[PDB]
Amino acid sequence: MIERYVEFVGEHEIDAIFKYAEKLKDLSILHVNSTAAGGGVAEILHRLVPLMRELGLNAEWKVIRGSQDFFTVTKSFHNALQTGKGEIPDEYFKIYDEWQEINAGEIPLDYDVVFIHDPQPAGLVKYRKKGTWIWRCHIDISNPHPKVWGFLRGYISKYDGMIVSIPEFARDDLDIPQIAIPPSIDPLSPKNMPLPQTTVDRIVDKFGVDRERPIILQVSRYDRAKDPVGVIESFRLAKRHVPDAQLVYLGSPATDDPEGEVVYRETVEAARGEKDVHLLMLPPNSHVEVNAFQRAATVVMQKSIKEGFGLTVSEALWKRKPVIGGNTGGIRIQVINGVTGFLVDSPKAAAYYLVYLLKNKKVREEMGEAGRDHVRRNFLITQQLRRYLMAILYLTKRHA
Ligand SMILES: OC[C@@H]1O[C@H](O)[C@@H](O)[C@H](O)[C@@H]1O
Repeated sequence: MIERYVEFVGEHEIDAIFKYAEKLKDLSILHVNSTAAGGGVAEILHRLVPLMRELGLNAEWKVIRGSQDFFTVTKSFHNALQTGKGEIPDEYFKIYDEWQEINAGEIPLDYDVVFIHDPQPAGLVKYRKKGTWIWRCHIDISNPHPKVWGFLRGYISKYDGMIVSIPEFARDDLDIPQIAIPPSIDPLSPKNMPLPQTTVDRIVDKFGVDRERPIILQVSRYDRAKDPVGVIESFRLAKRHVPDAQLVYLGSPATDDPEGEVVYRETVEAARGEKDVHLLMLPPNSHVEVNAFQRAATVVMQKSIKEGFGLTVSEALWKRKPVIGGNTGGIRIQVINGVTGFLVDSPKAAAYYLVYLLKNKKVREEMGEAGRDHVRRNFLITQQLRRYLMAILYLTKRHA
């Protein structure tokens, strides 16, 4: 598999990966996160952990378990860290700590390297043996709720190091190494692989979307952070000027996200009257269906209020789609304003750029080529893999 990436990134990146992998042959590595079920962290680890194994690394991946209440508490911590807002009962921290204890009993932690992904398992460091512990933060912690952050920083300060997706998430109030490594797409995964036009046509038609007219696509959960209501608004404002245009909102549920409906109803409401709005809800691991819709799209949106990175952006740029992205978090390192897409602070701004891109075919096409090249140079899985191997070599040598 790893030799297949030379086509994209060249022989020098691949040789470096082998050289780093050689130095790490005798370390065991554990990844712990909140879901294998699909999207985001699971989607990365489903490609990344097997690549680590192909390079001869003893890499394992274990998923924590919880009650509906546990995921209620962790979803509230997530929103509180990203928005700086929310009322957090004292009971939330007790539920959290109790489910750390339960998982610690059921997950062996005797590894040379332990990667803990995101806040849900951060408390497992209480039960650490003598290996190197790395907190992999996927979310925006730039301006967090002081009580939720104060609590979490209690655990984070005990790690050997920490990975954030962009430098802007690095914390002034931590002394441990903070390394900025963005997530990545696998260009050979079912999400990103080339499809024949037949496959694209099949899937777009199946869902009752007109292939012969322009499609505006957002791939995202029905989550307030992705602002589905604001996407509909953007589309409604643009639709006056581009009457042939259709909106497809392609959502899926998340194992650690119980707050996934009512927003759907609000979205349905904001959609009422417009027949060219398609609010789709697909199973997780509908990767080829997402692929098809991204290739079918004329313009892609990721109009997030908050976003750690937004893999949906690089997925669209790779397929040569311009992206209108929320001016926030890791969207800003993928969407280079006027080059790979446009950054927006409101639905009204999004509408202006929707009409611009739909009226300017050569500009759209150029932006798409610049998007793919920007992802080829920055956001492919071999770069993330190479930088992870370097972080492990760096931090294990500091630990020992
Ligand atoms: O640790 C939280 C995780 O964050 C990712 O961005 C997201 O794709 C997953 O659905 C999950 O919520």
